[PDB]
Amino acid sequence: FDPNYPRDLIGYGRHPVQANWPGRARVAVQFVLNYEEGGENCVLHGDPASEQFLSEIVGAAAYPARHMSMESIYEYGSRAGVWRILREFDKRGLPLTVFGVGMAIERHPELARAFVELGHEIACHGWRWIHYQDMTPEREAEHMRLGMEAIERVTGVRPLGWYTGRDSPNTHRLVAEYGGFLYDSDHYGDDLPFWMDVEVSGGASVPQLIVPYTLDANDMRFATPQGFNTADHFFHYLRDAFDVLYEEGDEAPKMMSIGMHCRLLGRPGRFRALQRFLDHIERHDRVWVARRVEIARHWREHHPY
Amino acid sequence: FDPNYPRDLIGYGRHPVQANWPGRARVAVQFVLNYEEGGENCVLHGDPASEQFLSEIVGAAAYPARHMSMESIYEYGSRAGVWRILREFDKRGLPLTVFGVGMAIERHPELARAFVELGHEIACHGWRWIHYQDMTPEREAEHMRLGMEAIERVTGVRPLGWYTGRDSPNTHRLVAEYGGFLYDSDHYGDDLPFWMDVEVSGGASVPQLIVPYTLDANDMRFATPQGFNTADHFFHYLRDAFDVLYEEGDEAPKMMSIGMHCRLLGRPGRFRALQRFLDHIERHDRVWVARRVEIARHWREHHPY
Amino acid sequence: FDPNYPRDLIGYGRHPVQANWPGRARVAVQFVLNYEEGGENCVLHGDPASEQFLSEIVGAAAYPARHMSMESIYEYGSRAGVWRILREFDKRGLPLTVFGVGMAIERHPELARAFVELGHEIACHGWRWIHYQDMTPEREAEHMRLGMEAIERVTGVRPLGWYTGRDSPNTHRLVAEYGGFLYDSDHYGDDLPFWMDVEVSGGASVPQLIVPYTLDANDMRFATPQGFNTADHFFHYLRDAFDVLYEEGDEAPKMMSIGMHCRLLGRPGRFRALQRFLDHIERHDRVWVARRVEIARHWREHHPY
Amino acid sequence: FDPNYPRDLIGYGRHPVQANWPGRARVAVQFVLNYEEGGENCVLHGDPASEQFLSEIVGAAAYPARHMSMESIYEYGSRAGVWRILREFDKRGLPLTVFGVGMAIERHPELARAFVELGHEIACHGWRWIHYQDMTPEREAEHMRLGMEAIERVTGVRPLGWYTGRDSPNTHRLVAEYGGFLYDSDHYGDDLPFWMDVEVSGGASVPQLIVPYTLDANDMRFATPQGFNTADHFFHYLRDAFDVLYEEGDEAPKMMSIGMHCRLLGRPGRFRALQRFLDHIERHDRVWVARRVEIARHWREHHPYR
Repeated sequence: FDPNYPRDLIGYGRHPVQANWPGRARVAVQFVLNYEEGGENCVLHGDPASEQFLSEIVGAAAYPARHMSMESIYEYGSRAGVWRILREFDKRGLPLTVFGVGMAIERHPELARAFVELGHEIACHGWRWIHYQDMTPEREAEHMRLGMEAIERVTGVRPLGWYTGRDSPNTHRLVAEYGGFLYDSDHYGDDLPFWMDVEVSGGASVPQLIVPYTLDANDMRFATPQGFNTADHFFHYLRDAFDVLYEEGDEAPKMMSIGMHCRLLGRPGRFRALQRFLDHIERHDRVWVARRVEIARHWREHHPY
Repeated sequence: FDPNYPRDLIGYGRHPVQANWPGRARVAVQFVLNYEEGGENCVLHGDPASEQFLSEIVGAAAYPARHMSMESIYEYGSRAGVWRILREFDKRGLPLTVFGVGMAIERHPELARAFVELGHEIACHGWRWIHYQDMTPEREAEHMRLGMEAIERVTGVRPLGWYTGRDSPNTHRLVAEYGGFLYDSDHYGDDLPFWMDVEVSGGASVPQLIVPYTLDANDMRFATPQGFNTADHFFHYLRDAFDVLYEEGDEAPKMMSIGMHCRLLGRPGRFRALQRFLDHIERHDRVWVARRVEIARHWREHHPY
Repeated sequence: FDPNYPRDLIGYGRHPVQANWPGRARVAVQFVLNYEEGGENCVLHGDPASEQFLSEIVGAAAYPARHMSMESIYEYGSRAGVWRILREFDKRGLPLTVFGVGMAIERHPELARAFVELGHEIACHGWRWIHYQDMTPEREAEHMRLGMEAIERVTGVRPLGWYTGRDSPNTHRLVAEYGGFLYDSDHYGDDLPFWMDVEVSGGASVPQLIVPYTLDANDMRFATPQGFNTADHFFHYLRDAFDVLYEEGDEAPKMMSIGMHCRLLGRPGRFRALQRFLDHIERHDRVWVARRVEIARHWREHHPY
Repeated sequence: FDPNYPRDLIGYGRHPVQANWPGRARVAVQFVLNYEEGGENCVLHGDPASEQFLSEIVGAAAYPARHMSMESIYEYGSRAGVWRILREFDKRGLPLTVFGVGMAIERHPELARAFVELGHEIACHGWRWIHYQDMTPEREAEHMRLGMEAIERVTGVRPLGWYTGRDSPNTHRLVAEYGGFLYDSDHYGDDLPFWMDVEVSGGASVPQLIVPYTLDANDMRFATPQGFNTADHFFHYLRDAFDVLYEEGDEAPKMMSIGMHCRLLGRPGRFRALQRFLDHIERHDRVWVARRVEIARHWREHHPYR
């Protein structure tokens, strides 16, 4: 049936490959710090309208003007929220991967360099934090270029991972064509990395490593209609996810992503969720807390194409 | 008043019939595993646009294009979530009924045969998982035929139950005209099976056994605006539902359905809900955990038309 | 400022009147059982489209046809949910008031008679359960006549209370012009009854006794965007509201309404909320559990215009 | 990059200034009682349509007519909810700042005077409680004048604080140009006050003290789609927010705002969240429960414009 169908619904099937994580880890835990603030929709950036998504104003209108509430909500993340998250990771000696938006990174260079100073990975989260669904591949390719160049120029580091989020039908192709990415995270389809065959211009295909991310174990759900009400909701969700995976780790260890946003989890009332979750996983043996790039390198070494 | 009114508001009235479940069960528990992944709206399938319903992106837009995030969200169900659910049932030696979308069944034939190998019932959930409200009866009838043929072709099993979900005003009639269905579950109107007089072409009626399903005791509510935040919310709902029914079962035993979706309850952070509920009901005497078709056979034997 | 302004923002001000409830009650608790099922938007009733409001499908579209899922969701209330609620009150020997839709009462006359048999009050909740905001007063007045007459024909009771819910700017005047009501509950503005001056024809005002109702302490919030997720959310809300009122009762006793819908609270998973709340208030001295009409008669005797 | 960019994404950076609150407070807690009821959208007030926002009917339509449910939900706040909140603060001997809507204040003058007699601050929350995003700055400046004048005529107090809420791209400039304000709270960008350079006419900027407010530690979230289901949700969110800040207060004390609405938190079912939170903060040493004007005066004295 439908031999040419361009989606893999089967994956590993019933019995996934043995991850063989370092330290016989039962689960690999991968915290993602999104840094988008300064790169979002804003007429100041030449966008037609103000930002609507992932704010304290759930269901916000877009205006062909500056929306000040929305701007200072985003400014919280870069002014305050980010530092609160970074302090907590530093105090615990734990790494994370920053999904850095290029324009955001240029607007706050001292913070961007603090990320590198703290030893965190920076992956490229696009030049702009905007919806790419309808953008032509020529323009999207231009932004990819601007995004990587911005990050490298400011931090001295060349990202090795890509994640747009609100991507287009072309983004996987554009990542493969640009090349040099050890992983692409625009995928919610599994609990382990795997390889995708990405069709490129000409119709032929090229292997790309996918390191799947998450939209459910993600503080973005504080700003969506179905959405954690309190720190303890997000904490219990993470805790439960971790417990399920950790118990599976005797048979077939998996990975877990945790999605974080400066302007969201950085709020003091939500931040307790991170503290509680870290305390939880610290009680467990055989947990690898890894940079995303470390999981990609591990996969490429142990589970080559 | 309104003698010809074609809805039964009254049902069993204040005193329902005695279920007389096997083993003098106080309640019959019927777990449903929806399998829709591969059958949803997608331009690959010839649909106008991408899927909007029952994902991690609540309030998602439809695009006349492939929506990648939506596709990998669905792929999660077929790749990973399904197996997590099937493992739990298997470990506990419990049966369930699959509401299998024909197209999805065809796209993952090894999994479809695994359902049968594991002893689960497969019912027909339509050829496509698309809204049928506005579809003409000619077109909807063709889909029913395609759905039934697909499932039997792949699994060797002819379904005996029908459930569309987002059905049309004609769907009951189409089930009746097709024939051979021991039960139809397009109904949220009671806590016990019952007989519906279904008007067929010509305007005469034919009895159809209804086994009612559920939109509240259903993990779909993780993806709706009013919607469980954590595993514990879904667990407590099911627990409470069961508890109320179990207490009623000293006087008038009822059934309870539980709706599950691979891409939703199969996520690790939701999955704890199922484990906690199974643990809860395991502690109770006089629980019949049944395949949907076993409940319909029971009713036909003990409560004939 | 604005001498002529026709809203009373002030009410009792800082020190309300002493309620002086029977038995020196600290709080008067008034349960409402809305009975709308069979009176909702349906093309079978000559309405343009299918019901959208207060269902298991939050955000439902309206169709110019029968919406089967919506119909059976409503049928659950008349078929099953109503009897579960009536059993609980009967078992505890407690009264409630029914807010009865005339058409729904006419479609289930045996149940309507059962409400009277069990000693509950029946108040008029309109001829139809539909939005009245945009209706002309000529048309609205006709519906009021039809609702009052339906209820009286079926049950033999002449309602002494009125509640539309989704009312119009004319409804209070219509209730005043109709005459013979002891109270109107189309108001969410206080914790005590109070008297409203309603303008009728001929430049005259007439007093109307308001007994305020509730949109927060109401199971309707299970079907609204901001929405109790579990039974315990609704119980805890009721519990808390009661506790706050009860503590105020040593200085200035108030009343509390609880809103219930057969198709919502009647579901097993929600129903625990009622049981738990009833157990809670049973532990408390000096609680008057009252028919609405009994509160109105008390007010008219002890706190006349 | 983008030298001219008119947003400060950086603020204090990684080490904020030492707040040095009175009493060596670890955290300054600032309760805000919004008073909008009687000032909201209503055809009686000359608006096109009925109110849709911050009610028990979430997702309400607007009607070019009176919407009675919406009117009585709003009247609960002025008839009942307000006195319940005020009783609680009175019993505990605690102050708050009222974000008072000019029109609402004029329609309940005894209550407005009660705010003053109870020792609370009144800040100006606009003449009208409506969306100002699309309003022209001539129109918006006229409302500012009317709001300030109404408050002052009714209560005798000249507000020293401004909060619109649903503001416009011009409101900071309108506040700067009006003069006499000690602070503006139309900002959600930090855990401490700070100074903003506000552009006025003639190519001149003037400094404006911001005392940031909150949209998350706010009972408005009982009336929004992502939104506390019970009293305990709001209490636990406030508790957690306070605990986090209180733990930071050993290195760098910050402030916390708590947003309250008469028609929301004043409901018995919600009100327990306030009581439980106050009980939590009562058990903690070194908490300054402040009027918003007191925090502004503090910053001006200890952290002058830099």
